Amino acid sequence: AADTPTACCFSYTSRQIPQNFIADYFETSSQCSKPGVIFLTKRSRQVCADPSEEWVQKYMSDLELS
Amino acid sequence: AADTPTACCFSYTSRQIPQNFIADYFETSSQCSKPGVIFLTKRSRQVCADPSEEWVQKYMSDLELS
Ligand SMILES: [K+]
Ligand SMILES: [K+]
Repeated sequence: AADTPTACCFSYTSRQIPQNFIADYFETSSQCSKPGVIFLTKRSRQVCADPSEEWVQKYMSDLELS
Repeated sequence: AADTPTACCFSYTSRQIPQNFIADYFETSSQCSKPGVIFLTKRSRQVCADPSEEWVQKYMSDLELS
């Protein structure tokens, strides 16, 4: 779809999510005031995270290279 | 939940949704650049709409008074 809500982050998790919790991720629209990475856990919980944090660039890379 | 994505509207539907399509609604965070009403249809499609439009204030009222 399209013309439909877009997810935005207004706060970032403060602590590193354990990596084996992570099932997927995506980056939030550039239309959002903040840059965001939303991780999806295995229980399908969505979690906002700061793209400029080392551990999140880690998790993104590991996810992409598999 | 909380610390999790928030829905934002960046465009509004251009045409009035038929009222019998509507199943629910909510208003988007004041943190979003735009004011928004998101209608949920019976097929669970989410639809962004302009709160300053007469027909959407209509639909909100009708939904609340039932
Ligand atoms: K921006
Ligand atoms: K605002």
